[PDB]
Amino acid sequence: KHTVRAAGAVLWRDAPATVEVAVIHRPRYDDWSLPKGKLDQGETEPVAAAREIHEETGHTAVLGRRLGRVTYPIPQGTKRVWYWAAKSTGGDFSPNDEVDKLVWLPVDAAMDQLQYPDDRKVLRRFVKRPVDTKTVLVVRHGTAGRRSRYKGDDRKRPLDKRGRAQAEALVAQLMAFGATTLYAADRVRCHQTIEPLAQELDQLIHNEPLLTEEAYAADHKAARKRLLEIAGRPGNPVICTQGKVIPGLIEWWCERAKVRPETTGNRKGSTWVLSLSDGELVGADYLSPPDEK
Ligand SMILES: Nc1ncnc2c1ncn2[C@@H]1O[C@H](COP(=O)(O)OP(=O)(O)OP(=O)(O)O)[C@@H](O)[C@H]1O
Ligand SMILES: Nc1ncnc2c1ncn2[C@@H]1O[C@H](COP(=O)(O)OP(=O)(O)OP(=O)(O)O)[C@@H](O)[C@H]1O
Ligand SMILES: [Mg+2]
Repeated sequence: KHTVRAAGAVLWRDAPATVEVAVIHRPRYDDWSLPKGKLDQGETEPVAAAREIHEETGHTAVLGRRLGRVTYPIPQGTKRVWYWAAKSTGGDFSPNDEVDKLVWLPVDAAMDQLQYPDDRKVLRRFVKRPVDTKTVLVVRHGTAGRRSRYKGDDRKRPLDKRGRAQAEALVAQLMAFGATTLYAADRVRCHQTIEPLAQELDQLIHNEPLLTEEAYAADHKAARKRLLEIAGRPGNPVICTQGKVIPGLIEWWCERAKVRPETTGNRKGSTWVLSLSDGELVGADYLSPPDEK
């Protein structure tokens, strides 16, 4: 009944399924499995997955597509593990008492090495779609108090204390996907959400008047074409906008690409990870706000 939250990865490298994936052995359990671990206080699942990859395998990585959820019973209640595809960006494994072996295997061989049926289902998802993906990160701005009850939008209303903390927490989450470039709708609260990331990257935030609530309602087509324009540029863009805009854009793109999101939501501080392969949408993964389950 109590849930223990964890995250892990299919860590891959170049040798389509030409790639090799990492499978680890743990002496405590005598098991062969995918790297994973429990979320620390304040972490979200992507942050934990990236950290655990580095701690268990020695590799840095960039997360891509989400690969589903595993649950199993434990004395504490239920363990829940979300998985990501993760491209290695280098490193070296050193055997130790917690993880004593790491093998790099083609997917078919890794399938045989993995002992847990639900790890094998994660690996089957991994191979269903391309893995060398670029990433568009669509973020609903953080909490920013409430609009006045007179009909309309407020341009300058800032994040509240909670929302500032969400913005700070988003840095590690968005970095986990290799965010490179920053865009925000023409509202203060949208810029403030990604300001911490902007400081981390030392990047400017490109202002997007076409992506506000009012602009989307006046001209949804221009908003859609702007999203595609941004997505088409080199790098992995973060686009921070508003609640009336995101569901429509995501639904539209998923529908025309025939992509099924495994989770849905639209909470302030949430992120949609849109995975692209040669311009085609291949994944749409809704991440909860950093301070919500
Ligand atoms: N995918 C799985 N399906 C079913 N049982 C599993 C799975 N992974 C591990 N187990 C079992 O559950 C028990 C706890 O293993 P688990 O990997 O959750 O422990 P842990 O030490 O808390 O690891 P972690 O730090 O990776 O979260 C072990 O006996 C293990 O064999
Ligand atoms: N005065 C208002 N006029 C029009 N819509 C409103 C008004 N107040 C609330 N809403 C609706 O409620 C939603 C949430 O409003 P709230 O004031 O909680 O947050 P918000 O910071 O404005 O959110 P967002 O920028 O994502 O729209 C809005 O997206 C809008 O749909
Ligand atoms: Mg572990």
